[PDB]
Amino acid sequence: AYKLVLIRHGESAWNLENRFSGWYDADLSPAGHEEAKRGGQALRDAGYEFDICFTSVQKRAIRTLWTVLDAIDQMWLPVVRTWRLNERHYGGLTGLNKAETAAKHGEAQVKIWRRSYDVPPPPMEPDHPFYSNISKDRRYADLTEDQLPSCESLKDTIARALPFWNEEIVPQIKEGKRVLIAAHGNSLRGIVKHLEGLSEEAIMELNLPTGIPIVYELDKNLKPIKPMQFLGDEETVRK
Amino acid sequence: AYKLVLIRHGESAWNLENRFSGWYDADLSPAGHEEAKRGGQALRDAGYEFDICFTSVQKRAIRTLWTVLDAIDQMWLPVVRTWRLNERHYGGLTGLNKAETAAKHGEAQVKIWRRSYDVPPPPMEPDHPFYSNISKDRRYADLTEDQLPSCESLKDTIARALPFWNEEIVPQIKEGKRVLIAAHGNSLRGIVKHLEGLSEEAIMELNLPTGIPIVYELDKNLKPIKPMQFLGD
Ligand SMILES: CN(C)c1ccc(S(=O)(=O)Nc2cc3c(c(O)c2O)C(=O)c2ccccc2C3=O)cc1
Ligand SMILES: [Cl-]
Repeated sequence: AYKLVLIRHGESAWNLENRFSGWYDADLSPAGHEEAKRGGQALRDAGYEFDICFTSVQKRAIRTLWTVLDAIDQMWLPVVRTWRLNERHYGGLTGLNKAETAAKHGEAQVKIWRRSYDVPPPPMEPDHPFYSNISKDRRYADLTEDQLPSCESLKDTIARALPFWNEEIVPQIKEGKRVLIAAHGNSLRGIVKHLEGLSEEAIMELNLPTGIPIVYELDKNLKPIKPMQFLGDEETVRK
Repeated sequence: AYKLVLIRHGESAWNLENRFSGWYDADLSPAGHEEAKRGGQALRDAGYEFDICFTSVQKRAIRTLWTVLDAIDQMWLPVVRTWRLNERHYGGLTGLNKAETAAKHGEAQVKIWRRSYDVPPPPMEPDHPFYSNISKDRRYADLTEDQLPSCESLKDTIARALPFWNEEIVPQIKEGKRVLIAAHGNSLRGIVKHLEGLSEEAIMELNLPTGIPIVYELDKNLKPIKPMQFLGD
């Protein structure tokens, strides 16, 4: 049974603010840092060993991975970063909080975005306060026109994440190398939905907790042999 | 003019940098960590941008690089780890201080080792406390029996570092990628010795400062245009 571990970044400084980050490069909160530290300790107590690590190009994910590698004494592992594991790109909502979003669009429209699988938020325009910050960041310079989002539905996000899963991670798994993925809830959703063959509707009430290791046991066709297990103390897994 | 940056890690735990730390995977002491922070701030204040990073598979170098990348807000950079930028492998001497080495091997052999460029230290005996720790660490599992050092002269270390420089780093530089290297005193000595065409005698007396960015300006043939420049105070 192949062992695959997934983890969502610990709590971000904007998670505290209820503020939409998307492709904005928000750092971990101190609490989020401790979440990743404890997840790491859970992985160490269980004696987990990895051979390669995949992550996004966003610091909350990357720092979660670093803290885990520190905890499990495996800082020497290969790490691969890709924009394809990025958070979903929330377009115009980027930088706004719950209240601002509601005030601008109404609770009906927010409800629809919350429930829909294929309806994108409004796009991030050039006069948007974070337009340069995200769209002109040199880390995306090698992205084509079509590849660089102005906004994403979950469907979109999943659609650009899965080719990385298929071409870069699946070959590693079949080669028998134990993979650790540190990413975001919505990019991880693509992976979960593909593994468990979930529905559009089902994958949307799937909420992945921040900073908690998720273990999959896969067979030769990479289908789970059992449901996902959360890792950590009893207090933690209790939630 | 290509820009190349080197940085040697700072102080390791338990005074290990004065106890031949070699391939023992010692972490930075808090002081060494702080050195990496100051180097990071120096690169940040100067507005340096990199495109790719190289380091060893040893904890102290890797944490130095993490600290720098944090400081210059470029944690998203691609990072490549290689045993070929490791510290020199001091074999049986690893972990011992001057007195202990002198006492174990005699001062004749010690005299030879301090001055020689190509005389290797003796290998790790099975009763050596780091024997299994280093020689059976899975990070070196893909090394052939001939590749896996039991002990290295400075010549050895340089000899296994230069192929990585030629095959993996030189192509990035010719393509215009701005390279940051976070490594160890002796492997960085290999790279400096290759860049400046220095002699054995000259390279053995060159000591690179710790926790401070070392800047090279290279020409289209990757020769330095000017001497190495330190960044900082
Ligand atoms: C920005 N942050 C941290 C944040 C924003 C909104 C909320 S909320 O209103 O209380 N609940 C809540 C709200 C939302 C979502 C979602 O999964 C969710 O659980 C979405 O997936 C979602 C997707 C696309 C547009 C809007 C939403 C949305 O507004 C909770 C947190
Ligand atoms: Cl890394």
